Amino acid sequence: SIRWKLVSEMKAENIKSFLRSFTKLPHLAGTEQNFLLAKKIQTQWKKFGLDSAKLVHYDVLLSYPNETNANYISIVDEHETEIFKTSPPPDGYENVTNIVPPYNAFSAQGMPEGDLVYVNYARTEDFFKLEREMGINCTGKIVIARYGKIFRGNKVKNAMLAGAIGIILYSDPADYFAPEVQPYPKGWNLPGTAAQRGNVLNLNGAGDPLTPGYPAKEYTFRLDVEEGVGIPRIPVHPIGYNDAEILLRYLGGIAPPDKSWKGALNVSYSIGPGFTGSSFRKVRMHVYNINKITRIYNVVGTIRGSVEPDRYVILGGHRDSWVFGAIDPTSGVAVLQEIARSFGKLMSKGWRPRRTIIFASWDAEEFGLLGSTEWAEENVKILQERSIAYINSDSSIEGNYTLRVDCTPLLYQLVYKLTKEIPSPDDGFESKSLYESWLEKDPSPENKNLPRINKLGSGSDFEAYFQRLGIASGRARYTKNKKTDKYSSYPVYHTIYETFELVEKFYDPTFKKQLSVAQLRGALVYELVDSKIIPFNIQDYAEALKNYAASIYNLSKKHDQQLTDHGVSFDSLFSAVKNFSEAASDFHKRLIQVDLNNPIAVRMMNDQLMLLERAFIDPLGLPGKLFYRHIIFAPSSHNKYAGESFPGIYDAIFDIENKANSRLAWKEVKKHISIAAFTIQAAAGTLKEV
Amino acid sequence: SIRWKLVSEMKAENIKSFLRSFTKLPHLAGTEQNFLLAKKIQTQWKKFGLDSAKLVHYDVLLSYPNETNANYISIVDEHETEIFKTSPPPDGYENVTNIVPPYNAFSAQGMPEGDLVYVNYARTEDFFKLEREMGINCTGKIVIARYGKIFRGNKVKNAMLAGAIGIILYSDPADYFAPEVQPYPKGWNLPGTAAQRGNVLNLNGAGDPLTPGYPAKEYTFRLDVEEGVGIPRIPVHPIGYNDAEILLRYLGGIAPPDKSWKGALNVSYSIGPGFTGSSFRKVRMHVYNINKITRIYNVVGTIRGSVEPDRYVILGGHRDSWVFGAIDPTSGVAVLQEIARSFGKLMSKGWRPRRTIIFASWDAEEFGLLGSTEWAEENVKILQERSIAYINSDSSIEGNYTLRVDCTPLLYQLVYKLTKEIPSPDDGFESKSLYESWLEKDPSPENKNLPRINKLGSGSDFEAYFQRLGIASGRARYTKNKKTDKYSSYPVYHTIYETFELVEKFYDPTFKKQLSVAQLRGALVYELVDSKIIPFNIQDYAEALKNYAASIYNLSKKHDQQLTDHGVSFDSLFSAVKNFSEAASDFHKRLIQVDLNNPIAVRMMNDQLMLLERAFIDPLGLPGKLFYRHIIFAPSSHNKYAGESFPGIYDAIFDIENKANSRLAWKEVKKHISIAAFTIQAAAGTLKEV
Ligand SMILES: *[C@@H]1O[C@H](CO)[C@@H](O[C@@H]2O[C@H](CO)[C@@H](O)[C@H](O)[C@H]2NC(C)=O)[C@H](O)[C@H]1NC(C)=O
Ligand SMILES: *[C@@H]1O[C@H](CO)[C@@H](O[C@@H]2O[C@H](CO)[C@@H](O)[C@H](O)[C@H]2NC(C)=O)[C@H](O)[C@H]1NC(C)=O
Ligand SMILES: N[C@@H](CCP(=O)(O)C[C@@H](CCC(=O)O)C(=O)O)C(=O)O
Ligand SMILES: N[C@@H](CCP(=O)(O)C[C@@H](CCC(=O)O)C(=O)O)C(=O)O
Ligand SMILES: *[C@@H]1O[C@H](CO)[C@@H](O)[C@H](O)[C@H]1NC(C)=O
Ligand SMILES: *[C@@H]1O[C@H](CO)[C@@H](O)[C@H](O)[C@H]1NC(C)=O
Ligand SMILES: *[C@@H]1O[C@H](CO)[C@@H](O)[C@H](O)[C@H]1NC(C)=O
Ligand SMILES: *[C@@H]1O[C@H](CO)[C@@H](O)[C@H](O)[C@H]1NC(C)=O
Ligand SMILES: *[C@@H]1O[C@H](CO)[C@@H](O)[C@H](O)[C@H]1NC(C)=O
Ligand SMILES: *[C@@H]1O[C@H](CO)[C@@H](O)[C@H](O)[C@H]1NC(C)=O
Ligand SMILES: [Ca+2]
Ligand SMILES: [Ca+2]
Ligand SMILES: [Cl-]
Ligand SMILES: [Cl-]
Ligand SMILES: [Zn+2]
Ligand SMILES: [Zn+2]
Ligand SMILES: [Zn+2]
Ligand SMILES: [Zn+2]
Repeated sequence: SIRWKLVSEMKAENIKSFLRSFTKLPHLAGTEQNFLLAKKIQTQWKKFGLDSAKLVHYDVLLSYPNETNANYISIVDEHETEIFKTSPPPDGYENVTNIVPPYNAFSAQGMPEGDLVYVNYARTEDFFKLEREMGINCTGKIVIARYGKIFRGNKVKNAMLAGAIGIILYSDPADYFAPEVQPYPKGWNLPGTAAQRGNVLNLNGAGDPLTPGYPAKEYTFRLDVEEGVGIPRIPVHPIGYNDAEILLRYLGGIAPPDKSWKGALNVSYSIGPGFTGSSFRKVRMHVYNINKITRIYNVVGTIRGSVEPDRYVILGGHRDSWVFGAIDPTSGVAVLQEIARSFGKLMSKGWRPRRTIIFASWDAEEFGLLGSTEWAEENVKILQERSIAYINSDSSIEGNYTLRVDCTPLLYQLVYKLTKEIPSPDDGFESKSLYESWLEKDPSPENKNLPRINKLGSGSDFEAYFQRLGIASGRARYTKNKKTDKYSSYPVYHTIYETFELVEKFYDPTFKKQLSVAQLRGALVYELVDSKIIPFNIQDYAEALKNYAASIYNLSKKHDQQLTDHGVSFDSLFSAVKNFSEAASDFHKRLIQVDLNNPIAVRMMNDQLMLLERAFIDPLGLPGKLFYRHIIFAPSSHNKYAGESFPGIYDAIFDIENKANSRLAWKEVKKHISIAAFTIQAAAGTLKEV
Repeated sequence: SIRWKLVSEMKAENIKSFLRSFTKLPHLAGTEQNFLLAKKIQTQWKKFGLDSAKLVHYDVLLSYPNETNANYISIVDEHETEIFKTSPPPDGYENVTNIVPPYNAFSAQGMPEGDLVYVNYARTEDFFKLEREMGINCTGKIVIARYGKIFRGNKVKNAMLAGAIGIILYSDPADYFAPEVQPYPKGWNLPGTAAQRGNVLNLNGAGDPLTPGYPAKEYTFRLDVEEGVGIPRIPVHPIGYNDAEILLRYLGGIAPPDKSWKGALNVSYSIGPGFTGSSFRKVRMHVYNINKITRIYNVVGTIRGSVEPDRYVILGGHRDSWVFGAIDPTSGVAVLQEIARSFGKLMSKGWRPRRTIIFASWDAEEFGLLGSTEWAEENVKILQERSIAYINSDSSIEGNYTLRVDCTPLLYQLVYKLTKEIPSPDDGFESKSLYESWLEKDPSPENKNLPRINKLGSGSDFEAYFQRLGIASGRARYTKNKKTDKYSSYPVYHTIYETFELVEKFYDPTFKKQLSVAQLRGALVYELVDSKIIPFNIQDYAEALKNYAASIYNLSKKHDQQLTDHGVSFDSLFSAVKNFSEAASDFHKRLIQVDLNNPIAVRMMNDQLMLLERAFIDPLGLPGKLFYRHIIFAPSSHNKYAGESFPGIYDAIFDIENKANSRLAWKEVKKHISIAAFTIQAAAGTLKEV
């Protein structure tokens, strides 16, 4: 088959060669090297035989350290004397000059000074525990939080809400140092001198902070920088664990409340505020990063469909990194090139797809999904009426245990089908499929005989396509074993030590695991773009809605008396879900009857398949979040990396027992139950024959 | 042709018989008689042979007088003694019991007392003149305004902003008494005892006040009534001119400022506050209408398409009236029945349309477009992806001089084409077409060789379809001669005197003018639903955008120094308009080349024609107005009946010289210029081939 030709043409050695070629120098967004990498990708797509390959630019707010006013944290004594201050490229890269020092992009500027408080992971539950159980008031304090568990911008939002005047982020070995592995370069663990870069915005889907809603073109209106969406109002800076140990060692005050607050350093993990047993009197931060409008460049290419050129499947991945980014994103950049090359080989033998493929290399993803979101804002009118699906191509290889897939229920069946026809790259599975190894290693909690597929929140460039525009989206990559590996992300994430050599020595020396991910991403694009009937299954969406309705109802049971007292009922939601299940079953019964030789009959049913995900989009958005529009899924308000189901109801019920005004609070729950019931009923209505 | 069979089957005598049958009794929304009229329309559509005809209900907030606490206005002396108080069915209707007394639906309740001020038509410019030129402060006053010029809800919003505590509305003979015509029943003029009913909400497109965004179903969340959208916060009541003359006669204070403030009554038109020359000391209002959730019923029917059943042309008109409503809306109800009957006659000979026709009889239009807007909110997901156009069928006969058409530029060419093939009903034009008489009587200001077509604002049930959803819309009716007839609406508008006998004796005894309107509305539906290529012209939209851009730029010239000082430029708007004109020309050049025997080629271009109007819809809405989403048109903020072009820019520049903060004000102008330029460029992008 053509799909087998596409998959079998892809080669591990080619992914390895692309990865080495793209990882020799840092390629930070807005810098000359990441522009040169765009032009290189463009040249390659033209050689492969794509119909077009263009650079598409935007001018967006970025953030960088000031070379002549360096950031630091210090400890001062009562006489204002600095007692301590926080502070080469990896082997082989000694001549690389322009590695950006560690910083958190979009931190406020300032020099706050105060007592230090340790706040664990700075999650919502950690600040609840501090205030409600531990007697700690963070107002006016500098807080120190360990990285991990949730997106760092959520930590900063939480510290702002708790009244902190600054937040120090650090990498604790409990979370970034795998047991019995040596630090880089001898092993793949994080050294104590390395800090994790990353932005600390709270954009909620907005894209460029200065141009929410509209693409950042040269004529475009810009908000004043002080009103930029999502920009934090306190300083934020990241440090490695050698420096963190010095800051934590003499913290006094209360003992850590339980073992879940204690990391792995040889310190007490006492909470503060203040020091004991030391010259250590106050902590200071000094953070002076600069925000500036900077040009970014997406590469956008196409293969135009031969039958339905006005229908799109998008394969997009980011190219910008914090330093070399050999895993994030460049492993995905290398995969995207190998998929485009393979589609080019098909074209060289006369094939053309039924629908149009759009290939995209996004810029400034690490600064808030900026390039992919600005392009979605520019092209929203054609994208929302014509797109079948978005397949991401970020990091392919964050661990070497098994596959991880996150996607809409519409795509579950296609994912399972395609993984059965891709050889497993895993040791011990040499005559078995990827589906077989994935099922053995990560069975789904809700059905032991299927592999786990996760919900979509945010974290990568599919966000605007799925959460704002309602385009079916999916992602797949290799990952760690969650039952034995307790570290967050991977140890060297967003450090200088994400090098080609790390990937080849420690993650995937044969490049077979990366190859399996390229084969799956490419095969998904192929089936979505070439199949006469779009390969979605809406009965799988109906089953998912039944599970999500049971989950949100279960989370309401502990408030049963309040539900009765305030007249709150989930009956309309369960009725809408029942009606959707009936409509989805009836739709599939009619779909198998379609006359495949009648092009308008086929197109009308394909439009229903394409527009189903769109029915879940509410133009009014979610509360406070104009740009999260999907009623079934949104990024969690507590952790943008995680997807939450029925987000409007979930947020309305969360911590409701502590709301000041219970009558108002329960009316908000009733509002969002009503919106969810309407939206699912409306979606069911789009499937009806008459 | 089939179109000629549709048009020629329609008969004046049938429109007359329908109108007589629907106008014997009042048919106020939410009352038993208007439900009985729905079931009658349903029975008729089934007899005609429609595929379906269903009642679709919603429970929405309506407003009615309290039978046991009647409304009134009084004049009291300084001893609190009532000196004056404001206060049968038409001939032939003496036994009709349930005529609703005059009131303004959704008025606040209250009994304010104070000095009286005359505020002319209570337009924005009248309140500017009062405050800025005449030295009058309306704070704490009862104001009296004449009806006319603008929607009455705008008068009430303006009086609230000026600080009034109540507003009396009245019909001045200057505006509702045509010269040398006798009052009803001897002629068609307004008697001095009659008052005009009508709602006084400021909904801005929201629909039911309690359920903005979502259809008002039985499970639906409802706002608390005190938070209902658009509900005024002062009492409002309407009176006839015999009563108004008594209230105006002894007003003292300043003389009317110029003749444009003087109506036709034998009173001075002095402004107040206060009385002179009289026992007349203070005015009181007493208004106690009740707001209550009430069931309403739309009738929705279909003829399913034979080729593209998933594409819709909607023909909708309201059925509810204030009293008998023989003009508004029942002349349009009679027309809609005659069009449905004629389509049924086509079906009886074996015809079926290419696309689907949706017929709708809307309820509660007179209470804020409620039935049509709730149905749009219920069906938004299918409507926005599948609708070709909306054709209204409200009043057909508001005067007897010539045609009036209001529609999107997409429909100009079709309107002109069809009017050339409909016989003119006008005396003296017996061998000429309707186009010929319309052109002679109402030439367009921008092209003397075409009839005038107006922009769409609000005022009838097309509003949500066009302004919220971006579905091409049009309306047509017979109207008065504006160059000789200076009265607003028609004299008996919204009174008990809108009777069948009024229409037959004074407006259109032969029913030929009503017939010509039925023929045009039906022919528009037919061509939109049956033509292989949707009959829109996008180069006419390009020309319209050039005119609107020149108009908004011209309105900015008096601020030229401020444009320079604040760095405001219209360059991006003119560049987007140029790019749209090029894209529209290129689209039409490709459209004539389409292979008409290739169904997917045809469908792809029809999708571009259908989705063009949608490209102008911004889900973020206009400032303060979530439900007006069209960037090119919106109802005027000063008069919802009028359409305004580039509404976001217009409102940003309006009265800008009086804004407190000029830097902020000009930044808002720049924002809305940027949004308009983006939106037109995005719309141009939807026409591109690649
Ligand atoms: C699911 O579909 C059913 C059947 O159409 C809807 O049930 C109606 O519910 C209303 C109250 O909302 C009752 O007045 C009707 O009598 C019901 N008809 C039946 C049971 O045949 C139900 O409303 C739909 N669910 C939603 C959320 O729209
Ligand atoms: C209309 O189309 C033109 C041509 O594509 C656009 O012109 C570009 O304008 C930008 C500044 O916005 C310049 O950087 C380019 O050099 C222009 N290219 C030309 C003139 O070939 C113009 O931006 C479009 N208008 C809008 C509103 O998008
Ligand atoms: N592991 C995460 C993050 C991958 P990422 O590319 O590194 C994204 C980047 C920006 C996110 C944002 O601004 O919203 C960040 O998390 O710092 C995932 O896969 O989902
Ligand atoms: N002459 C006007 C009004 C016709 P209408 O049907 O009477 C509408 C009705 C309700 C309007 C509203 O609530 O927005 C009103 O104006 O009071 C027109 O044609 O456009
Ligand atoms: C960088 O810091 C130096 C020293 O404070 C300052 O003079 C300079 O203005 C800064 N650069 C920017 C772009 O703010
Ligand atoms: C938090 O501490 C600050 C100290 O300035 C104080 O204003 C506030 O009342 C305290 N709140 C709680 C819950 O202790
Ligand atoms: C890669 O897999 C090998 C073999 O199972 C294992 O020893 C190594 O730890 C894995 N690497 C990482 C980075 O997990
Ligand atoms: C009508 O007015 C009477 C007299 O004030 C009052 O008792 C009654 O409650 C009113 N009806 C409603 C529905 O408010
Ligand atoms: C309007 O009159 C009221 C009288 O109470 C007063 O509060 C306000 O200052 C006056 N404003 C103007 C512009 O005269
Ligand atoms: C109807 O037309 C006749 C003949 O021109 C005219 O005398 C009469 O005033 C018109 N009626 C109205 C209501 O305008
Ligand atoms: Ca933007
Ligand atoms: Ca509603
Ligand atoms: Cl990915
Ligand atoms: Cl109309
Ligand atoms: Zn990253
Ligand atoms: Zn990434
Ligand atoms: Zn009316
Ligand atoms: Zn009407």
